[PDB]
Amino acid sequence: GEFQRKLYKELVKNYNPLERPVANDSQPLTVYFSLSLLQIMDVDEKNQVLTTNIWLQMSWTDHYLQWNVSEYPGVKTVRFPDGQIWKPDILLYNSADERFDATFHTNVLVNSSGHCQYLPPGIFKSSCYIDVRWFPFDVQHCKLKFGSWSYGGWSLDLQMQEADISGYIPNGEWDLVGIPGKRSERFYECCKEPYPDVTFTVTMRRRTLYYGLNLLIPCVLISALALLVFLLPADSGEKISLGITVLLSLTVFMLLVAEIMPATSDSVPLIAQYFASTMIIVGLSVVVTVIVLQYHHHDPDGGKMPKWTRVILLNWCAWFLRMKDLAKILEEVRYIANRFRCQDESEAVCSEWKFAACVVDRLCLMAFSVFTIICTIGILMSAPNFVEAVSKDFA
Amino acid sequence: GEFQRKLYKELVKNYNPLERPVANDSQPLTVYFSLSLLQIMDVDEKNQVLTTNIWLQMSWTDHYLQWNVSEYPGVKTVRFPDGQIWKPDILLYNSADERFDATFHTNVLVNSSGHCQYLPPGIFKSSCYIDVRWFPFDVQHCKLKFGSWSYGGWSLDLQMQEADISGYIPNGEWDLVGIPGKRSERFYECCKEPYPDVTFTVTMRRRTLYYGLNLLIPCVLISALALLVFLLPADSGEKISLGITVLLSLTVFMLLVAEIMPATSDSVPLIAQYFASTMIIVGLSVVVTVIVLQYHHHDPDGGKMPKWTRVILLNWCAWFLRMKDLAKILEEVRYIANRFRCQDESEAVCSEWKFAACVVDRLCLMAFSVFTIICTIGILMSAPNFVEAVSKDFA
Amino acid sequence: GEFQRKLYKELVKNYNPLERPVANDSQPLTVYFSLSLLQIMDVDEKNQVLTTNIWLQMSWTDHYLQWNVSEYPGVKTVRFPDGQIWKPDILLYNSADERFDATFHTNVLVNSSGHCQYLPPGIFKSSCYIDVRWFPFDVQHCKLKFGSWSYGGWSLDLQMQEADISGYIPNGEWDLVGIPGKRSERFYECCKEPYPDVTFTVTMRRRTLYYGLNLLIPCVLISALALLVFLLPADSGEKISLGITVLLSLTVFMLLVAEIMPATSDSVPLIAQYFASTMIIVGLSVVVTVIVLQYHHHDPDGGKMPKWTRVILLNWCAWFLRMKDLAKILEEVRYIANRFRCQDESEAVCSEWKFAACVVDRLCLMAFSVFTIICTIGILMSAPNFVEAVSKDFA
Amino acid sequence: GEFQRKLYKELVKNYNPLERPVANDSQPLTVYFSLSLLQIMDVDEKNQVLTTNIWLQMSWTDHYLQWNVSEYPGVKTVRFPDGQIWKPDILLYNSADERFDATFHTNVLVNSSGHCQYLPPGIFKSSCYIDVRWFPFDVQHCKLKFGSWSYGGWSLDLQMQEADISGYIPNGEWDLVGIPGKRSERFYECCKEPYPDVTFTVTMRRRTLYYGLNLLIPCVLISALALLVFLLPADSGEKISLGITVLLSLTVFMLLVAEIMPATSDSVPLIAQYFASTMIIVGLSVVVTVIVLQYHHHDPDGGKMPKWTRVILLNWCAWFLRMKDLAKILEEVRYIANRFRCQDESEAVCSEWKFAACVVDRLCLMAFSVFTIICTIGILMSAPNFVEAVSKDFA
Amino acid sequence: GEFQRKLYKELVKNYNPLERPVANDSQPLTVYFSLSLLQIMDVDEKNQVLTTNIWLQMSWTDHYLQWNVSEYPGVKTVRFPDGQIWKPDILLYNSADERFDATFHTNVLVNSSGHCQYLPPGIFKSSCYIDVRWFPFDVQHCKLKFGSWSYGGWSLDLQMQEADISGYIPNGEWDLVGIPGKRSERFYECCKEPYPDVTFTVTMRRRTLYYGLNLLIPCVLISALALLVFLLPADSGEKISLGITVLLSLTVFMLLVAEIMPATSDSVPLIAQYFASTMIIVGLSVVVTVIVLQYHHHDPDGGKMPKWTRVILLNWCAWFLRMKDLAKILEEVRYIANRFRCQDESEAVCSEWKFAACVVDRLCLMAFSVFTIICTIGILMSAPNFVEAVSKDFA
Ligand SMILES: *[C@@H]1O[C@H](CO)[C@@H](O[C@@H]2O[C@H](CO)[C@@H](O)[C@H](O)[C@H]2NC(C)=O)[C@H](O)[C@H]1NC(C)=O
Ligand SMILES: *[C@@H]1O[C@H](CO)[C@@H](O[C@@H]2O[C@H](CO)[C@@H](O)[C@H](O)[C@H]2NC(C)=O)[C@H](O)[C@H]1NC(C)=O
Ligand SMILES: *[C@@H]1O[C@H](CO)[C@@H](O)[C@H](O)[C@H]1NC(C)=O
Repeated sequence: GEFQRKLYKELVKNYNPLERPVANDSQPLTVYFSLSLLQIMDVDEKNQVLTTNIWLQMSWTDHYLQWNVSEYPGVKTVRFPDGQIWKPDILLYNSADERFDATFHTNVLVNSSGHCQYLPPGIFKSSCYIDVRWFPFDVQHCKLKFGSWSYGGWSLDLQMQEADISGYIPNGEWDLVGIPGKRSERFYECCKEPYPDVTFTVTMRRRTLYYGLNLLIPCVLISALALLVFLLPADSGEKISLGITVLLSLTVFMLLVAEIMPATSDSVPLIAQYFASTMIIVGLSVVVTVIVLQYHHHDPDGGKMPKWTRVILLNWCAWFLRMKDLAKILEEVRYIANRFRCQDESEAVCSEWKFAACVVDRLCLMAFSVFTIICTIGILMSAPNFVEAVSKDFA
Repeated sequence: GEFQRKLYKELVKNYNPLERPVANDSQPLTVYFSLSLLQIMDVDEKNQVLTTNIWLQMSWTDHYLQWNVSEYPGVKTVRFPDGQIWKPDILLYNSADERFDATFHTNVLVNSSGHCQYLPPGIFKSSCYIDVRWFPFDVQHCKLKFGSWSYGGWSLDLQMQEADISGYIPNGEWDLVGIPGKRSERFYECCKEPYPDVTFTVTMRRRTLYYGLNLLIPCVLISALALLVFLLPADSGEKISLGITVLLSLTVFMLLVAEIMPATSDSVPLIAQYFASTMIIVGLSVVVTVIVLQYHHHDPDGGKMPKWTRVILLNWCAWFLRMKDLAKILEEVRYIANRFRCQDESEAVCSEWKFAACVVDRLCLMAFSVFTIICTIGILMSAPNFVEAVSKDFA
Repeated sequence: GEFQRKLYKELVKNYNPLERPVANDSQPLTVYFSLSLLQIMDVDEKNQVLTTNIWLQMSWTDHYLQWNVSEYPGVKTVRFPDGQIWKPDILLYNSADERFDATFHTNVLVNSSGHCQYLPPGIFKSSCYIDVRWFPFDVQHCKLKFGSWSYGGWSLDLQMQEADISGYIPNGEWDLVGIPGKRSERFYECCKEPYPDVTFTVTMRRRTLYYGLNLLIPCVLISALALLVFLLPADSGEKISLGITVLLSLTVFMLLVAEIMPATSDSVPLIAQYFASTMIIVGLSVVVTVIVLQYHHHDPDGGKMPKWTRVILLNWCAWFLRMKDLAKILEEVRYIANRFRCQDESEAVCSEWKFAACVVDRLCLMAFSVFTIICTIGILMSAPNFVEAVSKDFA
Repeated sequence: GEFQRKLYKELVKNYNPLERPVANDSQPLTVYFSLSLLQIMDVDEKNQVLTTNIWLQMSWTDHYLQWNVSEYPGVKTVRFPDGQIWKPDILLYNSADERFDATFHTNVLVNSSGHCQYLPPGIFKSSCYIDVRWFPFDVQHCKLKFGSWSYGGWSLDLQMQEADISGYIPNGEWDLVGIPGKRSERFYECCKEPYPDVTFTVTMRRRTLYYGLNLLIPCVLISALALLVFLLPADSGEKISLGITVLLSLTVFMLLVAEIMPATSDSVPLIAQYFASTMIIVGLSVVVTVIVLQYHHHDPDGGKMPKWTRVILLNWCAWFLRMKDLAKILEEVRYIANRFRCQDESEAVCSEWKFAACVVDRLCLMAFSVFTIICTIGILMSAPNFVEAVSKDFA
Repeated sequence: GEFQRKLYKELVKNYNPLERPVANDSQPLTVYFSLSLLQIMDVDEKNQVLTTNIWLQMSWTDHYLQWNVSEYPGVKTVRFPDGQIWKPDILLYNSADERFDATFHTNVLVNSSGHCQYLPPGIFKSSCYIDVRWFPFDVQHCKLKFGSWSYGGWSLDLQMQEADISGYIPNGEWDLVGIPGKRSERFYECCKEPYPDVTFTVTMRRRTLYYGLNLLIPCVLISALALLVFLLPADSGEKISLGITVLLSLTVFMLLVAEIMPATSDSVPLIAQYFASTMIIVGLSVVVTVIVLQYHHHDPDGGKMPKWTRVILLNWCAWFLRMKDLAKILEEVRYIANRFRCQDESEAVCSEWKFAACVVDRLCLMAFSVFTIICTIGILMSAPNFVEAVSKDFA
């Protein structure tokens, strides 16, 4: 138009984009700063970073960009691109990014009274420490610290406004708890002036539905599958063909677990020690079934059945469980009969040994069950906010 | 040439690329906006993004770029690069991109009446929520929301035109259903002026041919392979050498399944619960086998054959199935005969127990089949648009 | 030098890099366009793109860049950087690239008569549809479509020249067949002027040596390894310990196959159905060997040997195969003799059943071999250009 | 303001950003250089690089940027962007980076006396040699070498200041030991002037908690699980059903080990030879078992029991271990008796052979245990700072 | 300073950065070119590229940048940034890079006589053909071809200088052999003037320590572990439980081999055919075992022991190996005796068949050993520079 052309020609005359737009040079310039969170992109525990989508919001006042609306009855606001007017240098301090800015400087909008507003959108990669002591049941607090790079507290004083969580697009893996802000001042013992900054604390909680279905339940159908070796009669020629195949079927289960657990060496995750306990129990279940077949396959005429074995394994532990010419012909037939009687005696001795083996089997069955139940309950229930997680997530 | 040189010199004289090219400054500038979809590149459920190839199209009118064709009889159109003439600032709102623009501003073509046309091509990464409750049979709706960053409804009013699906280059994994557009206005209670925007809704459907061939059929040849353990006589020493090898051969099958299923914890996918049901059925098929070999390997002189076991397992359930000197020599020979008779009696008792075991085997065979059939049919048929998917994809 | 300094000062005087360098403004400017292919980098079937290394070549004539060599006896050619003289705006149309250009604008060389030559090198990512119906034996045709963005046919008319395949650096995975070009004109019913474009069609063929050695022969040593279960006597207690281990040894073979096959759901690849046939045959080989051990382990006094079973399995199918006081002592000894005779009769019945089982085993052996041979030959030989591929690749 | 506007207009008048801001051109310009480490991002042994987060700090003095505060009572400091004033050209020498700079040049702050301070933040990818001879127990020293690209020692002399490790954000995988600095001068035999440079040496130590729990303990529960094959009686038909399944269950354990061990061919890592020893011991445990069942399954009438075998295996090694008409009837019965006696003699011979086999089994059991214990202790304890690592990490 | 300010103001007066800085325009400008290799980053055989770290070095003379040191007694050298003075346009020809330059143009240093030096550092991605016929024992020659883009031999003649291998930082995977250079001229039949270029040939050798320890030895302990099946008596019910588990334990070994071997289809690597031979031998070892148990489990009264089988398998091949009223009572007892004699005859026939089986077992054992030894030695020793590789690498 005819009027905005001359307005734009007049506004930028004798304008310096390097000076602070204040009328006295001794008074601070109040800048209002706010943030808007759009979505949480990633939380990386390897490099300890947090990738989020954020729109900043900055507002201030300019003194050399004022005009009278009556003289220009067609224009009420103007817009200036990057590098033509003064803008605050507020930027993220952590900024664990390659280019360190990720801001995409957009246009700046100015009213007829000089009130300037500037909001750039971006994807921010902050650096926060991640604690993974309780890997599945985890709650994290990360920080975003904003401030001016080269302005003091008597030139550019930051002010804080509440964030905006409208339109959050929930992640589906991390449950956002909150994001409060706080403004702080840091004095230095050379200047006696403040250096304000504004920090926002994102607090979030991990969802434990995928891990409780794809990791836990699979490994409780295998830990309890080993115990069947204590209910299988030893007469069948397959007692380690089942005991050693459950261990191999679970060793291949750790190939899809190692792609989930973290690689940090600071602490031992809860799921790691749970899986270690399952490993140890399944491995130790195979040791016992070798001390049972030694009892079952004992030589009839190569042992003595020690008295202690007969008392412990047949009287005490078996009552708790509630188990319970003519002369030559005569000589030849007598020989055959004696042979048969000797075989019968050997069979009786073998039967005693087999009963001892069965008693051992039931004794070993009765204890591994309580062991695995106690371990499974205690390891999982030791973590805090476990009841909170199972109430919010499953139910 | 001689004429276009002076035309280009004259057009850019006293021209400001910051002002809106209108003749009154109080009338809106109508801008026509349209879109062209070239292909769908990716749909990422981890970060919940959608990558597509799109050519935007913008058209408007300029007032300071008008000339008379009679005075310049050689030129009818002109072209201006980026940064030399005014262009609308319409841009995507979601834009879950690092650089946030992905536009590649090309040249602007101007006719002899000022009608300007500008179409930049690009690859756009929008952010839309993805629901994966029914993972294989899935239908998704995503949105692309375009508007002006810093212009109101009384300065730059958007207008909508239909999209263009010519030359779509079908993806081969997602079946496009449609892409309709809609224009909306959003009033604010400080200005009483509209802020129009234009949104296009891409609706697409997932193709279920790869999943039905590479995932389902493999796991129906293994779920039905376990049932053979109920048709194998127990005399052979292989009843757990087959029962436990099918479970291990399916545990290694979940290594190529975990690379397909999503990792979202918001809901339980249909394929996940189907695979869990298969897991549970195959695991429980091994528990029953141990309770069959206990019947087969029973001690002849260590039990009593309870009456209930004899009635249920041999009378009722067995009829539904339609199973059905001289003195010493004499004494020695009599001893041998009595021994043989005792062995015969023991063999008869063992035979009764083996028949009971066979009856149990057939009873257990008759039920697991209906269990697996019911589960397989019901889980898959519960999803909506299942008939539509199988009609469009397979047939 | 003294002369080229004044030449450069004189050439760029009153020069506009925005106008078309023609002497009448009504005559077209002929631009000669050609291409040079350096190597094929990648062919991605997921996003359906083709990445290649290409040097374009453009030539035209300029009217304002002419000088007399006699006046400047030291200079014959000049060079201008990007942004100082007019260049054609020919670019790839498909250009499924993030930055959409990938051109690296180099210097422009000008002779003493204005003849300008300009060749930029780059890596181009085109978008072409990939058909994978016959995955190993595959032939692909992709297109590269070049043209001017904003110039008609009466201002900048494209001309075509043959490509240059010298220095091709063969890929080692794709065998290049050819690359012919074609020029086309597209009229529009608003202007009645042509809009020429130039398209080059790269035709290539896949090499099938890696797949035929690392995927096929592996799975013919396992498909034929299962059949040995039909040559193993049933007396040994290992018949399912071999049948079920070949299936598990091939289920783990699909872990290194799933990383090669494509994920497209448009059609079923040939190798996919070949592997499915191998899976089905190996799985069905285990069903039969359970109906053989049922015949071998039959109870002597629990069946009747149906007449049909005796005729089919022992007369017809067995001839095709070419298989083929004193009283008490007397009473006791007579009892023992009768016992022995009964045992002999039972053994004879068992022997008959075992012979029936062996006949079944040979009958089942004779058919699976022809099944697998027919499937293996027919599935592979059904693809076209199979003889061409095996002649060019292996021999 | 009114005053800083004229100050900025006056400072940049007749200013050249190419000249060194010194007052005599023959005196050196002292530049103070310091570094601040924020966190360690990665240590890559494949390409031998180290990625860290670092803020440099540079300070110097300018002569043309001095003003009087009394004349401008409102301003005390000024700020200049990149490309408007002179800055030192100190950069990292190693800089194994694509863009080689990674600096993000920020603003430069100037006091009222010309003292300039400039600190750019960035992510630096240095190139240092990594020694992995002792892979788990590893200590690394990497270098960062800074200096001026094109300034001598008589123009820009570097000065060193101590680093700053405040706010380190510990990595959780590498334990930082220290980072001392050193300044050096390098004369050349053409100029006789120094060329100073400043080098910082980051010394760090690897944490060995993850490797000692997820790699070692798993493989000590499998190496010791094979030895059970020497405590399992040979009467049960499972002795290579356990010996060969432990080897297969640990062959699948090397799939999750190969993703951790380095691929360098310069030296043999300690964990590699430890795993090789476990491979060899477990594989050799199966060879012995075959030489035990040959003794157990010896033919009664097909051998002689050599004298050496009887002395070594039954006298010496068995005492260390502390093992320990009427005529025809008469003829027929005598025949039966003789048959029985022959069978008894054969059984006695078989019993002798089985005892020899058991002695061999115990002899082989007693040695593999000490072998594996010695190997496990010696291989791990040979590395230096092993006690230091286990004291700092585990306890 | 006062003097360098006026020197900088005077040098750039009337200076054109587009002209060649020569004093006659008819004489060539000699440019000295050299290279410095810092480290080898990668050698990729998929896309056939080579990534290295290189500092170029260029030197020439300028005519308009000369001054008298007496008039400016404080300055001896000057520095100019990119884009202010003339620089040669030498660049890499292959340059299989996205941006095609990777140069990072630094400052240019000029002495008081005009002698200019310019050395940019960078990471270069060249394109060279990689031959992988002998994958472990491999020697590669790649080329780097430098030259001027648009200057002839009568304007800018290249000169060559030796490279600099000081500070090489050895890779640890590729052993550098050398890097010699060569300068060449290429005439064209339109101009009759040379077009010189400079090429450096990097020759390197692969280190074979990782492959010889992590791939070969693992697959030698498994190839020789199968042969134990020929030393295991058939009485034990484990002869296929060991033969088929070694094949499955080696099928899972190809999962960590497929991540190492190349995917090129141009030629078959040596390691590929070695692994194929191991596969074939291990698979064929199981076929023979089935033909041994057919001999051992032969029916006593279902065969005839063909004469050829008795001569070959028991006379010739067994000598090479050095194997070696009263009437009824009488009738009943006679019946029992006859039964016993028949059983004895059947047992004798079975014993003959078992001896034949043992002879077959030893005959098969004696040949597979020489087969595997010959294959293993011949395949590895066929490659050239094998002795050189094992001498430099292992010893
Ligand atoms: C401008 O700021 C600089 C900051 O370095 C001041 O230099 C330091 O000033 C303090 C104050 O006395 C001294 O203790 C230090 O020794 C100074 N540093 C050096 C390297 O000398 C400088 O004095 C300030 N100038 C004015 C006029 O305030
Ligand atoms: C400016 O520096 C250049 C650096 O190359 C000097 O050129 C070399 O000078 C040495 C000193 O005598 C000679 O030995 C070399 O032969 C020169 N190089 C060449 C390629 O000729 C140059 O002399 C210096 N000029 C002044 C005035 O000091
Ligand atoms: C600027 O502020 C100071 C106090 O902060 C005041 O003394 C001075 O008068 C102000 N400037 C003007 C021009 O009034």
